[PDB]
Amino acid sequence: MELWLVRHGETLWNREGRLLGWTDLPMTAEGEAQARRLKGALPSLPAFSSDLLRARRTAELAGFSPRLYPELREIHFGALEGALWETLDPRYKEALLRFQGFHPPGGESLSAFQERVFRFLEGLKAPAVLFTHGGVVRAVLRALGEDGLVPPGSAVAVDWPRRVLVRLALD
Ligand SMILES: [Cl-]
Ligand SMILES: [Cl-]
Ligand SMILES: [Cl-]
Repeated sequence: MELWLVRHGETLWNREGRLLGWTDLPMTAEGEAQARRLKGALPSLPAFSSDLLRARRTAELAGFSPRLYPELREIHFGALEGALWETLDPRYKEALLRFQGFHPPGGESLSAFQERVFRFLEGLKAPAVLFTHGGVVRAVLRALGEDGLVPPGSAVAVDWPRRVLVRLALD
């Protein structure tokens, strides 16, 4: 089934290289600009969005009025929230690079995160635009056997759960 996934515009922690999960940070001005650029580029489909500020504000600026769902949130990094990528212990770095066996103290395991996400996608009964986070888009792209890193404010359309349709980036 056709689905459009949107990664929210950038926040400060993106340029700072800090893990951003359930920490509810706002986007930067550039993030807001990235969200506006999406207007007129996404299809007119029912919209759903993470309840975190940066996501639904991206939804708003993109010209949508999405229903909110916590299930579309980024992974909960637990004690690793706000942690600089550079300083992460090898085990966490590798876990995130290889996207496997990630168990952050006080947070969500990558396994639990994927089940939440894939379970939400399975519940969808019709094509829709999903305003979410980098880790969610990444989970979906990798599961479809592809590189999961896309630019903030960019989008991807897939035919879940068979293949990737298009990657839309607006410079
Ligand atoms: Cl379809
Ligand atoms: Cl895991
Ligand atoms: Cl299938």
